[PDB]
Amino acid sequence: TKHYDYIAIGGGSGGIASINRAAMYGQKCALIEAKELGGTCVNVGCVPKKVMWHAAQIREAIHMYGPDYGFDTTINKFNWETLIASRTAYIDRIHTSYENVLGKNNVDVIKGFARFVDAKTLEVNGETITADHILIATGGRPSHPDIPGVEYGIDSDGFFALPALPERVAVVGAGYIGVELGGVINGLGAKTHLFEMFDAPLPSFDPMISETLVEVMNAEGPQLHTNAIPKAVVKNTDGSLTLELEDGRSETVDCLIWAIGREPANDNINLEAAGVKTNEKGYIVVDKYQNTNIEGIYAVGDNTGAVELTPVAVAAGRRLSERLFNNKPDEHLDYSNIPTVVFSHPPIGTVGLTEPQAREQYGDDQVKVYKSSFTAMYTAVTTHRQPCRMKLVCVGSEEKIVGIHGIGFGMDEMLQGFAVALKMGATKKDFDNTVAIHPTAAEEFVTMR
Amino acid sequence: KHYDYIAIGGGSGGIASINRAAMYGQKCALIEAKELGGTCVNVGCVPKKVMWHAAQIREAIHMYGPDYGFDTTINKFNWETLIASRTAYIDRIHTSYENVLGKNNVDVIKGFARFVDAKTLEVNGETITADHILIATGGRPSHPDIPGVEYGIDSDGFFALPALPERVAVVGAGYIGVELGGVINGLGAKTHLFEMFDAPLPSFDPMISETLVEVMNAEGPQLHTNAIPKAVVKNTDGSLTLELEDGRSETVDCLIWAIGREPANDNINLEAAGVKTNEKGYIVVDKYQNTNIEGIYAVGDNTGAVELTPVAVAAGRRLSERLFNNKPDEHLDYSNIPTVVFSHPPIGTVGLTEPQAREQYGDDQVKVYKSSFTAMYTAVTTHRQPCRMKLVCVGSEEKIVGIHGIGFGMDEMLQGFAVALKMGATKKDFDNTVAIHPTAAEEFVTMR
Ligand SMILES: Cc1cc2nc3c(=O)[nH]c(=O)nc-3n(C[C@H](O)[C@H](O)[C@H](O)COP(=O)(O)OP(=O)(O)OC[C@H]3O[C@@H](n4cnc5c(N)ncnc54)[C@H](O)[C@@H]3O)c2cc1C
Ligand SMILES: Cc1cc2nc3c(=O)[nH]c(=O)nc-3n(C[C@H](O)[C@H](O)[C@H](O)COP(=O)(O)OP(=O)(O)OC[C@H]3O[C@@H](n4cnc5c(N)ncnc54)[C@H](O)[C@@H]3O)c2cc1C
Ligand SMILES: NC(=O)c1ccc[n+]([C@@H]2O[C@H](COP(=O)([O-])OP(=O)(O)OC[C@H]3O[C@@H](n4cnc5c(N)ncnc54)[C@H](O)[C@@H]3O)[C@@H](O)[C@H]2O)c1
Ligand SMILES: NC(=O)c1ccc[n+]([C@@H]2O[C@H](COP(=O)([O-])OP(=O)(O)OC[C@H]3O[C@@H](n4cnc5c(N)ncnc54)[C@H](O)[C@@H]3O)[C@@H](O)[C@H]2O)c1
Repeated sequence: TKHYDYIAIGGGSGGIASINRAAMYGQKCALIEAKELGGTCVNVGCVPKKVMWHAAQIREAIHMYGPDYGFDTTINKFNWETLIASRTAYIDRIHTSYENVLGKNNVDVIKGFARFVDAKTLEVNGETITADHILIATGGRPSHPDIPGVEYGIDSDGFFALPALPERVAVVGAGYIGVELGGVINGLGAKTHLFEMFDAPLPSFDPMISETLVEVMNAEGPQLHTNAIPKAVVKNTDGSLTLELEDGRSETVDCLIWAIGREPANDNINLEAAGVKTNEKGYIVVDKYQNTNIEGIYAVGDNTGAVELTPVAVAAGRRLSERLFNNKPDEHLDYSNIPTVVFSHPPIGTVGLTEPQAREQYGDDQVKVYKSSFTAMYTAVTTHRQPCRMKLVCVGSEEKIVGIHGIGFGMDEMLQGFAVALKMGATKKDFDNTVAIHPTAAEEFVTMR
Repeated sequence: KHYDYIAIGGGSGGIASINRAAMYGQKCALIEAKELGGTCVNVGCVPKKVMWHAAQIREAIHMYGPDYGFDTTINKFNWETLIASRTAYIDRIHTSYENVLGKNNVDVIKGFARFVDAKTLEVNGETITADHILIATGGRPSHPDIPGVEYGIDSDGFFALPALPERVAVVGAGYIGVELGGVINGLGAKTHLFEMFDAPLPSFDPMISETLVEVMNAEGPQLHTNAIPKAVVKNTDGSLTLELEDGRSETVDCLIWAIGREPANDNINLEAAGVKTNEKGYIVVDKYQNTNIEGIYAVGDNTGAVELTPVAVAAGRRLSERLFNNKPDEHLDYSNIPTVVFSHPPIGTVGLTEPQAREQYGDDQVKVYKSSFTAMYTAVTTHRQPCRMKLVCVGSEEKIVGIHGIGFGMDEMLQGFAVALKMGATKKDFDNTVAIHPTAAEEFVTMR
């Protein structure tokens, strides 16, 4: 058997962040990945989605806004194969960068699917390896509905494997992934329909965000269908698929994408053998320091049920290696006020409490909301004017800012800075005392009246 | 007629100060010779940004779209459509401005005002009088004193251009020169940029100058440093040949002076009010925007302070707070003002440059963090562009005194960081925040 100080199961965001930090303090480490390095983030998530988002932004420039700025252009050809080759080449160069860094840090990368032989032993490819500290960073995977014809839909992994852009696409589920892919496919030219079980897209976000998003979509696509509850998917005689809803609505398309949630990938690794406890949903239960109930086994990232975001798996994975191997016994991630950007059309940025949450937690007379609404300047000189709505949720006399939300051009790059100030306990007067930068969407948050 | 407060100038400073004064029950009049909005709405920040968004759309089509798979033909670029669309936007902004002043009960008087004495103004033959008078007259383009200077235009002339010239020389590679040069180059003209010093943006942090030289060497405009024009010859065919002191020469169709601005404080008879000006013609003001004469104040570009719209607005609303809302110490802190240059790519900077930080605190005390990466949007193209960022820290606590960057995203990311900088953030504050992925911005909280 080969023995290691630390082994990670999963070469995704959690797994790579922690192994490299531990390695960096002299721990002899092994990282085991069953598929490609970079996990979901690099291969079927964050990086390919944002290259697909920029491609959509380019077509809308050529085709929607360019006209009104005076450019008459013909798109002679949209070569999907060229987009997918540039996207894929870039991900192969990121794979090298990672192998390079794991290599300079002496981590042994093992490609195979690890299973637990007992609390301290893992078998991978018939070989048996052991360590004193094992990190399970297996992530998660797409959920699928138990309905007839479910097997005719693909999920977001199948989207990144698409050979061609289908002319008619239905995305079922309007959380992060359906809103983003719905925005992208729509923007790339396909007739898109977005179905959502509930009465609004992005149901859990602040109401101002969901409402603006409905407005924008009614005007530019995708075509939204709320209260949509999938009954079955019929494969038609000509090869198209008809989605049938419980209430009788139906829609016929060329490609159906299920974007209805992610389940955890914890089921096949023979956890029972190690005795690790998972909850009823199947996530590994961890405490505040990422520990499972078995001493020496940790878990970070999407398999734990925490907010499913790459930076969060990186910071909890990295702080776990600090705590364990660099003598900071209390290091641990603070899971509150974590910023998010949805790469929708237009992009959403949120950190903190939604206004509903603040009125529930603090009471109506304590909650003071500022709201600004304007037209993004990029769309203002065209016939496709688009709203930017922004909101600050404040509490108490001090007007301590407890929530910052915006939907508009600019939201993706503006939020980081404001979330550092939120972490610093900014009050509205702190925002008001900073000179604005003109002309930017950003400056609206420091001149809210 | 008698007023409590009159602003001379309906620009960024004049509008902000008067509407704030009107909120405290004062009787106000705004005087403006030309159009509401000043240099900012009319021939400044707003039409420049529309033009920047035009260049970006053309760069997207023409320079980056083929790598993402879009084979496009720009059949026609119609300059008249863009200008009509831009002009219409600006007429819309002017209607909002009238609307605000009117609801606030401000008298707007269209005319050019002149002092009769410290408390008296003549405008259109009328005499009006007040107890507090703000001079917010801003500045105008400077022009060199050389043979043929009248063949070149300045940034006002740029916004009045009937068509895009085929070949353009921008003389002056500071804020305006670098921003127009990058717009004109991105819109397809053969563009040259001339600067008398050895670097573009020579007072910015060195990392920003160095990175601009690099991208301009790759993508244009064609930069000529240590170049001082000697003369401009107009040719028989109507083109213009720019003659340099060092003998180098360039023949263009259009020349834009972007050599600096000068205060518009001269034909208003300051002498009768006794207000004093400095050697450069700017109105000398104190911390609270007071001139030497009691009852007369000045804000914005005509005082010599940093020429930005946020600054004239901020100083103007704080002056009304001081004067009309009993806040006697209210004033603008002119340190740590954020600035974005809408160059290609945009520059964002707030605080001390690394040279400045090292002089003031000593090498001994300064820690700098740096980041160079490729803009993700350009990474999949054959026109990959750098994105450089720098945090300047002092002390053991690593108090951040400077945040600088050049790259895609810099125009929108800087405002938040500048609040955190204004709150006294240390590098520990930046790194205790979770990153947003994937963004350019997450770089400022993950540097090591
Ligand atoms: C479409 C989509 C878009 C997204 N967009 C964003 C975004 O823009 N911003 C953001 O912050 N987040 C985004 N996310 C979420 C983000 O990608 C994940 O939260 C993040 O990748 C989670 O990291 P992780 O370490 O938990 O696991 P993962 O990155 O999923 O990787 C876990 C690894 O474990 C490996 N593994 C599993 N079992 C074994 C085994 N037994 N042996 C060996 N290897 C094994 C898997 O192959 C996998 O590579 C997106 C996700 C999706 C699906
Ligand atoms: C091309 C260009 C781009 C710029 N871009 C930016 C940018 O992106 N960001 C930024 O923040 N700043 C930018 N600026 C600078 C910004 O426009 C100015 O700093 C700001 O407008 C100055 O405010 P002000 O009130 O001092 O003067 P101004 O805005 O110049 O307004 C002064 C007004 O005074 C009026 N006036 C003058 N004399 C009289 C008189 N005697 N009687 C009556 N009316 C009179 C004038 O008609 C004018 O309207 C730019 C400037 C230029 C030239
Ligand atoms: N930019 C980002 O930060 C980003 C982007 C994409 C994904 N991610 C992460 O991955 C996570 C999982 O994303 P997701 O979108 O798959 O899950 P989700 O829960 O965010 O969205 C699922 C949506 O589909 C709806 N739905 C559920 N069952 C349905 C059904 N039977 N029929 C119709 N609609 C149904 C749900 O109401 C919900 O609105 C995200 O929550 C996020 O944490 C992050
Ligand atoms: N986005 C913004 O914030 C913004 C944008 C544009 C302008 N502004 C403001 O307006 C102010 C004035 O702008 P500006 O760009 O006209 O001037 P500037 O002072 O910024 O730059 C003038 C440049 O021309 C050079 N120069 C001077 N004489 C020269 C000559 N004879 N030949 C060749 N080169 C010569 C100078 O060295 C300098 O580099 C700026 O300081 C800025 O504050 C703000």
